[PDB]
Amino acid sequence: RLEEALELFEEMKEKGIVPDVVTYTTLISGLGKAGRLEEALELFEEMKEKGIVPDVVTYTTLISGLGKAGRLEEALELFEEMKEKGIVPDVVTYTTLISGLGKAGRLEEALELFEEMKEKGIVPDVVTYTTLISGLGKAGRLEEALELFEEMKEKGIVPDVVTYTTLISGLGKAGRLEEALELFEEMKEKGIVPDVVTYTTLISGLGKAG
Repeated sequence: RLEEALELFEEMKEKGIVPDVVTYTTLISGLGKAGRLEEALELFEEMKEKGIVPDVVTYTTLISGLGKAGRLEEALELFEEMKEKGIVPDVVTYTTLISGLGKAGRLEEALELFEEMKEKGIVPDVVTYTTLISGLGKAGRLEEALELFEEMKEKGIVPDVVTYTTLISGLGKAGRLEEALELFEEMKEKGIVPDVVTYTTLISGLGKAG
């Protein structure tokens, strides 16, 4: 029903009536959910133009959309602008930003955001942990990924196949076959299905030993 809502919004505009901030919030939110990001960006810029101040929901919506879009620099601009204007981000914003950062191999910036969100008492997702551990793993930083794995384990967050695959592959590469094996059995305990990579790494490591 977003077409009708927009139609009514423009018709409202035409009769020389100034919309409430709630209207902009609702429209931006709806267009955001609808995956119509560009229009929401238009509405946002219009909203900024009339001197109207946007709510947290608008910011989180736009940042999420840009994050999915891969336009990380803009999402960062919006994040900073959001912080300066005294708005407190929620878990979702940090999650999307760290996801994108990890994807772009900007690992230490993602670490900064993880620590910063840890400071403000935000609780990370399994997604955040897996993103960070995978990214750290691809970067050859196995020890930090191990620290993070233990930390993740302690807080009762359950890892998935990707984290195990990454850690096992890295351990195998490091020649720590026994550890990789207990990780293999531990991943067997929780019933996750291993990847061909894990099997080939393990078989190769075993092959070198005997």
